[PDB]
Amino acid sequence: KTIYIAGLGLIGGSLALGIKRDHPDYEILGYNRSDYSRNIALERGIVDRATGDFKEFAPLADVIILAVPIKQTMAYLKELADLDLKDNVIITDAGSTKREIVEAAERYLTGKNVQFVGSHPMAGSHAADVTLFENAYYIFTPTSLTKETTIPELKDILSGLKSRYVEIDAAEHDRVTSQISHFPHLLASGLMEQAADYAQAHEMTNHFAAGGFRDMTRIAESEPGMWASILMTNGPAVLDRIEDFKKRLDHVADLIKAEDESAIWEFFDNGRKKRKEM
Amino acid sequence: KTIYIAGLGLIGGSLALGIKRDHPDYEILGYNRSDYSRNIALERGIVDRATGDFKEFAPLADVIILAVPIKQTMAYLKELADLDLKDNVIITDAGSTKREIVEAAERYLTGKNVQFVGSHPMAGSAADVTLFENAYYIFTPTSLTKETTIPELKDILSGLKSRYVEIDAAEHDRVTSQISHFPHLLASGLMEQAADYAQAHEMTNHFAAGGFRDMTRIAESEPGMWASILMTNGPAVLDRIEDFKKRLDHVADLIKAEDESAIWEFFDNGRKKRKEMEIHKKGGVESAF
Repeated sequence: KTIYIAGLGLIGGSLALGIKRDHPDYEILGYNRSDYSRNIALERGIVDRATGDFKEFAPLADVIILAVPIKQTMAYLKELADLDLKDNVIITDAGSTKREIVEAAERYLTGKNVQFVGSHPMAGSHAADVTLFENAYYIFTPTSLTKETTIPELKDILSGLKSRYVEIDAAEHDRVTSQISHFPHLLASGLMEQAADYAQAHEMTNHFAAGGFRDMTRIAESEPGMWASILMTNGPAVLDRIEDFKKRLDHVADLIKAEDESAIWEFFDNGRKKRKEM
Repeated sequence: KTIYIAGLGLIGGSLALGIKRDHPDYEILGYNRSDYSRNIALERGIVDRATGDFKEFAPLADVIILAVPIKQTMAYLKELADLDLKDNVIITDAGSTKREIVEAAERYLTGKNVQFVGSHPMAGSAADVTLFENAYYIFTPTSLTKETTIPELKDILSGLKSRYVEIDAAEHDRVTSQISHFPHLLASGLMEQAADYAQAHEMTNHFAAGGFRDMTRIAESEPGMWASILMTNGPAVLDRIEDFKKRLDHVADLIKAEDESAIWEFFDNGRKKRKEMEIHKKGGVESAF
């Protein structure tokens, strides 16, 4: 079997190793525009054959995994629709958002005898390391282009990831990830943005900050590009969390203005319980 | 010296040990309205003589440290105004908010003959002489703060191994609100939001990962303390709320505008700042729970 992985970055590289783990007879083809990193993946043998010309290996792959930024993923989906691929080949994504990518794939590959399903492999705590996806969720999002045999096949191909499979509607995935990941990042960056500006007029901001602030802002220190692209392709859900969050803030603001201490007390107590309720 | 600590909690307890640490000759008098913990403070050696009546040991103290809740702290400042205290006695608290406590102290104790200064000892890293190590012990000078007040305390509290710093009570609240009080409100608000959201989206609890947990951990702290903190630091927290709301609206504008580059800027600014302010090597606790 031949697998074409477009990406070879952190995600694409780890997916590569993870697949070889218990499938050392598969031919792994990779694509990467940067020469430098493409050659590294060739020494370390992350992939067998590589190219800087996406369409070069597309036609000879039984399964295609797009592991590049969301924007590039949809571009390649459309671009894949015009090449002559293998009959009924399996193609997947790797994006943090699902909805839009799935629509793009249905719009361009519908009518072309291909197999497609959405994919979101949630990484770990973090150069590929086959360990990256262990015990984390590998999420499948069914698409009109998903054939009843598509997912079972990938589950076998990806067994080396030691990941935990789950399937969910694309739209729901976006709503859920918005609530516990995308909106959270937005708040982190926002808090930091806030505290830094404030440090300018209140210089001790830089000195009194402690563990709470540190934990409230770490994810703010993460690759910008990817998070900008995520907010772009999941704006509706994130906008709804923003509007909902503002109301919650006004509610607490009201309570303070109303000097209602028992209410604020209940406010935090409910937070502590729910935090433990898991 | 006769040192009197009103609370026997984590803070009052640890303040007891840390003080005795470099002053084994000091007499530590304690108060706590709970017969039980008081007796754990004795067998354990923490203090040397305890009581359940605040007004008992007050008169024979050379320094009074109030380690009870914020409102309870102001009630005592008022009660101490009528007690007969050792002439020139030194009094402080340990509240996480400072402005109102100071106005309380000045309102009641002015004219009397005592020295008062605000205190806010932050935690580091039951009763731990280790709590405040290399953590900021904040002093907020008051009109009743005598030129000898802070130095005397600096010496007495030498055993805490803290980092003394002085600041206006109002600046303290503004700053603690920005790096703790509001951040705590955000963590509780987010937990609440996601919790209500899980009701209609079951995967919410499962997909939640490290990021979310770091963001909502502190929402697990003592409600009473935080309800009271927000109550005595309302002006600062409200302003953060208003400022934050505008920031959220901006980003929401950028999203509606499909301005991916401006959004890149937002997230890049955020990373850049946490990096430059070296927040990663920060640590400890602004409010010893």
